[PDB]
Amino acid sequence: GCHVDSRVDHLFPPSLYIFVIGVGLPTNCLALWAAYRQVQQRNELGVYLMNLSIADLLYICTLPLWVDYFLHHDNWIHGPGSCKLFGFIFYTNIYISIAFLCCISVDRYLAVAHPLRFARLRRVKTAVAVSSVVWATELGANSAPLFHDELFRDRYNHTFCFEKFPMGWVAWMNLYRVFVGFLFPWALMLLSYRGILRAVRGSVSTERQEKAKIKRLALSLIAIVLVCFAPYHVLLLSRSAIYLGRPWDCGFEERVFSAYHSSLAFTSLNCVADPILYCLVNEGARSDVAKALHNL
Repeated sequence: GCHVDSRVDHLFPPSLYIFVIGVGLPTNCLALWAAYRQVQQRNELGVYLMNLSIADLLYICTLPLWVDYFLHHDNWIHGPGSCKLFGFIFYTNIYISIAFLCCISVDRYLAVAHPLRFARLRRVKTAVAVSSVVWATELGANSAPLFHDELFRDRYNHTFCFEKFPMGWVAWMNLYRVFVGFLFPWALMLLSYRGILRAVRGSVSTERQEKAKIKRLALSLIAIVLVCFAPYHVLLLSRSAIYLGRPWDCGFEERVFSAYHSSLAFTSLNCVADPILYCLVNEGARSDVAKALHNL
């Protein structure tokens, strides 16, 4: 194909992943503990929180190898099977996370906007069922690359993993990624939080300060998801709109490593955003975490 390189590609993703590991590992562990406490209190939300934490923790444990993958100018010296498993986890966990945020959002809409109703949908058993369904659907829909070539070895000092420059099947995989793993779940998240705010408007028992607080929190959730995941999918839709565009007439070296890899690294910040946004800002979850740290 056409060779590409970037100098900053070497630097920024590794340090960003070091911060992601060193911060999001203990924070996601603590969020998992708080989620388990919520599950023990017959709460339908903790089980989703449990999956989210889990979906991030696996991702975190995948990251070290990509660190070695990056600081070596894209040189994989750890094998094909490791490439398959670790690339699958790395590229699929972010969509699993987006799906679980959507599930949390819908649960909140059903609880706040429509109380006194849909009690069957707000059980722990139904939450386990939908968690199994989302894990199956996400792991099976994104298992397309597992049945194709693992890596590529272009001899410009590169050795690749779950990506080939240029890039058939990966194009439509990218289109599905962008449209039905980002825009659809994000549309549901936005619509449900708009519903929550409209329901909160008419709350007599809620004073004005708390409505503003809820609005700031909901907007922060939507905005942080968008800012973390939008650059990667924008570049991915642009690159997949040119591989199904002018075919085999593509010079995208000025925008391959820099754009793509900086943006994947920047997508990894969602794994540290979720523990802070869904556990550490709430008072009760912090009380539970303080109880956990009192023991140790």
